[PDB]
Amino acid sequence: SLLEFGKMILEETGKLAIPSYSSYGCYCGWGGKGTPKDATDRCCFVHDCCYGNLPDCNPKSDRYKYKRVNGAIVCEKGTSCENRICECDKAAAICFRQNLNTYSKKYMLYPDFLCKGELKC
Ligand SMILES: COc1cc(O)c(C(=O)/C=C/c2ccc(O)cc2)cc1CC=C(C)C
Repeated sequence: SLLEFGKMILEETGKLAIPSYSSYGCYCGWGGKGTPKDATDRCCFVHDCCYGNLPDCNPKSDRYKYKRVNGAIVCEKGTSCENRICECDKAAAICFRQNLNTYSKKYMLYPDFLCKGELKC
């Protein structure tokens, strides 16, 4: 659910999901269309794509459990939706950590209309 995810992002990057990753580039946040603007935006696009192949799950509200095995995010057993949602989020937290260096504030609050071009999952 968005609660586990927001916590995950914070633990990883140190930043708060909102407003850092709630309105970034073209895919972080509310939907997306166009070309991801940078690496951090590519993480969002892939995450969206991840949620994308779980049609009958509900990522934003289904809660799941995860532990930390000396740094490592470890998704605990749940329903098949919860396990797979966890894995989606997990990779985004990491993808974020892994591209902090290029996180650019120029892309926070990016306007819709500049999200031009096309891109498939
Ligand atoms: C503790 O967390 C919350 C977290 C949230 O993210 C929201 C919220 O209402 C909408 C969030 C948002 C929506 C789309 C998106 O792509 C990124 C962030 C609302 C609440 C909690 C609200 C209370 C009023 C107890």
